Amino acid sequence: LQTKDLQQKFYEIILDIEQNNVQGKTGIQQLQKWEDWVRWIGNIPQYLKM
Repeated sequence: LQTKDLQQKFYEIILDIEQNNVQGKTGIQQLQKWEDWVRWIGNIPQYLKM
């Protein structure tokens, strides 16, 4: 199929986007923000893979 895979990707940004809330209900947003700081270094040559 073409919809399964095509949607199989976007369907992943729905479960990871909702977690941002579940990890902040008990006033612990930092819980998911922990390693999140790495987002700053999200430009390394990891996309092209040396």
